[PDB]
Amino acid sequence: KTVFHLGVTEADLNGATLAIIPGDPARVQKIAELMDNPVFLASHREYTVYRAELDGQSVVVCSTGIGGPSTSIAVEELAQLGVRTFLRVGTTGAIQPHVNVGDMIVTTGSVRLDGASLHFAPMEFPAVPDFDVATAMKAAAQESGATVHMGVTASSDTFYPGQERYDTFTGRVVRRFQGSMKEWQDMGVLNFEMESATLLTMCASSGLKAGCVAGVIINRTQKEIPDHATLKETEARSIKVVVEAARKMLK
Amino acid sequence: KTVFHLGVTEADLNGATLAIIPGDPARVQKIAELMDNPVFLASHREYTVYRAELDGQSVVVCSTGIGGPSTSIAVEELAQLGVRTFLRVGTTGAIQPHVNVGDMIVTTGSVRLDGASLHFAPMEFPAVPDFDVATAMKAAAQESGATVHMGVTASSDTFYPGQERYDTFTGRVVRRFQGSMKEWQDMGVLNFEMESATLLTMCASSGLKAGCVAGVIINRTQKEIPDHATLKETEARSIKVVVEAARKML
Repeated sequence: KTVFHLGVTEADLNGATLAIIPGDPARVQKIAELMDNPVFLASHREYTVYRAELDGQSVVVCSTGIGGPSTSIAVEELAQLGVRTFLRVGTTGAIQPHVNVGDMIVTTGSVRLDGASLHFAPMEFPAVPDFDVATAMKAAAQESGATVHMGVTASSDTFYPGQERYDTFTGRVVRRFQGSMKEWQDMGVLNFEMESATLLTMCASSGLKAGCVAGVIINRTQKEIPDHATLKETEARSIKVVVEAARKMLK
Repeated sequence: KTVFHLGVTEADLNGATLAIIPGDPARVQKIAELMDNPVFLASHREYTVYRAELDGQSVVVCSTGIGGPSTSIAVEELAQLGVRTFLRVGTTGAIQPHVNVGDMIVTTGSVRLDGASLHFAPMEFPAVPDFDVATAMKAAAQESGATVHMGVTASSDTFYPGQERYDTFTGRVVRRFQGSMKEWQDMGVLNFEMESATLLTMCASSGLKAGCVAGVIINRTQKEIPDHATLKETEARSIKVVVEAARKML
């Protein structure tokens, strides 16, 4: 009926069983407006919640905030309200030279460099998406005309040392993460982000269907600064694609 | 100069080397207004940033969002802009029956049930506050008239299974956390929250001073529910305390 953080009721969702979950609350309205009859439901913390209609079916759009902990609350409370399918959308940097700005990445599995995933399953468990959601996201991404990469994402509880960034206050990275970016590159890992391991582990171990798609807005290996136009296009394409993937999931 | 998430420059901080860091962006203005000349600087995602003046010195107030990952970004970027002291304030539940709603908890150490702390130090490293900050928080808390508890806090990357909550969609708690609340209770742990292990480990291993103070708004072992008035009073007291603790640090 009611939940602790999101500030919405089951009735507010109008029967929605699918949610699109961007990280940034400011993206929620933009995603909702790509669909029919978008309606603002609530805003509390990093959780801005909208409802809309896609081919006549109710869909929820709910922001997650940054990182696994924030995400885990949103996913749990949406599930309490009857949501069973979760589509993560965002933009990301790439760490493979062959991945270009404007390409899309659909995560087939996540390196669990997080903590919240361990609150749902031990480390041996794979942070893997639902096959139907990954399939729908691949299809929507390819149909957009983008170049699409299916592969592993490294999911870090930090933006800085866990992504082996040295341009920081201390300039230090803990032993665990020293040399780690080259390690992941050599293992074929496509990109870093900060929520997929928690999202995918939590869902795959809880009877929920989840997947992640993202537009590439920077490549860590390519200093060339992308153009504002290509970036705007990439942001817009990522949410168009996640909406099309949701359409493919509706039953 | 320029930071990636907070949307502020070093110049915006007007020389501040101390930040008060609540979790909820909505608390930021409320803290800032207890000080002189509060000014809104920026808002992006869960990061709302104000500057103010305390006894003639610039102070920053910056929300952190929920959880260690979100907190770690804020702390790092504030440190890039010259901030060296971080005072966490909030409200919390308690897991010890002797801790009452309205009491204050000052964290002396955190059980590291998070992941972000491990991005700064291996698990053997203690998630411990700066002694001066914890001392200032204790003093400010006592001076407010509150009953104060110094002790260990369990810092969880989740609100639900990591705090051994079963009233959930699956009703399941992973093996690691089954029985864990009783375990921490028997070890004298005062409360659960979701950011302190990351904050304290990050700061203690990076040459930054940090501490945490929180007003108790519910007790998990008690059936009594606090009215809306007691909650507001506890929230108001918690931020009054953190500003007075900041005064003591400056």
